[PDB]
Amino acid sequence: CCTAKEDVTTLPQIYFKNGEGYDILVPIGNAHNLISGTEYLWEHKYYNTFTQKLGGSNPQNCTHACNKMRGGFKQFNCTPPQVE
RNA sequence: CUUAAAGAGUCAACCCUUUGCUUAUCUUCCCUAUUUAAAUGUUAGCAGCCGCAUAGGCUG
Repeated sequence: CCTAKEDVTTLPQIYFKNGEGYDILVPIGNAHNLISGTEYLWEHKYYNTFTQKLGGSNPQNCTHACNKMRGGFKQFNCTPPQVE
């Protein structure tokens, strides 16, 4: 079941240095991080955070986690302090 | 060589109705203000006639 698939379409593509050259790099999301972050920051009540529902109004499209956890995946609120 | 690359959130709203804050009272008792000197810079730069002069002189 666990194999590979490659579609850089719609996928951010950034350069990152290899030390003496560059390496064009595609950042994709982590599945363990998303579901584990939702469960843990809900069960230890972390509230300086966001909520994002992946898929839109039909969350059966993206993944199976999307389809089940339709309440919304939780993202960290990475807002810095503001002066004055 | 930036999760780079890119995108209209628009829309509408009756908050509102009523009310008892009341009552009460010892601020009082005492006090060393004190002492001492130059109005000076000279002081007031004035009162009038001699003249066209608000130019220049005289008079005390």
